[PDB]
Amino acid sequence: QDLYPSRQRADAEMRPRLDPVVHSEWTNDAPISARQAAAFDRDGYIVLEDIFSADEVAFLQKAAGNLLADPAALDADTIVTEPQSNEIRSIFEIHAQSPVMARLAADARLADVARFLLGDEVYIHQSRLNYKPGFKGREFYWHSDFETWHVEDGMPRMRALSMSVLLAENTPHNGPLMVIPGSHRTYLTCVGVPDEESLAELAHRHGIVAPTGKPGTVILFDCNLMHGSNGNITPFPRANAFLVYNAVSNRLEKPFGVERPWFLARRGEPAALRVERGPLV
Ligand SMILES: [Fe+3]
Repeated sequence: QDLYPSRQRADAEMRPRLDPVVHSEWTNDAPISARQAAAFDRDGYIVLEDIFSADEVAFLQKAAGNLLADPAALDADTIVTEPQSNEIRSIFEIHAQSPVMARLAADARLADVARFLLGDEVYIHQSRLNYKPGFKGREFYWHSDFETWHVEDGMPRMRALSMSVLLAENTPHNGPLMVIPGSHRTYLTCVGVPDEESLAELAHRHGIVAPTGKPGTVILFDCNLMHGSNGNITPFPRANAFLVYNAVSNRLEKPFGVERPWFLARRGEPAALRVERGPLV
């Protein structure tokens, strides 16, 4: 019933993973190589480079800039801010509010990878446009998306993946997203923040890797990969579009816990995203 119980005991447990990581057999029809599929299964993430042209990247950058500079045009429920100061930090449900980001989510070069890896038709569980500025950028502490999606949102199986489309450069120096490769095969229960000893254990066994890339690079990770990021004192901002794909067969149920606002998760009984091909501009 609850295959992945968390926030119930007082102590923390490392339970095994009971879902595949790659939900499809590999063949020459797959949108990715055999080695990339194997890397995903083993590490829980992979990095796609050079899949969008220079113009498409400039287009997506240009577009994100406009969204971020124009909060009057959008649903106030979806905005996240520097409190106080009036600075836009995130925008949820951009895939619904932005015809450009809607088209991004549906691009084959992303959606076909997700349908393969998730071995199913897919829909967006959540989307974000994110801007971490220079000088004053916060850390996001270590967490597993799935642990929250399960407990708070009712996502029942590890059958989803996040896609982070970089829009500003990630150097090693400006708090790029950091992962613990392999951590996706352990479900770490929370007493919802993971605990120091477990975290240390994972990082000692597996190490840390913080993949970088020029704008337009795409970082894909399993829903249960343990990840996070340092702050950023540099003048160089971080900005990405964050897209979470879920298998349609893995639709949300009632939360495995006590309750979460609509813009954080499509609770609905949703339908398959329709893949679009050819360039963006
Ligand atoms: Fe996250």
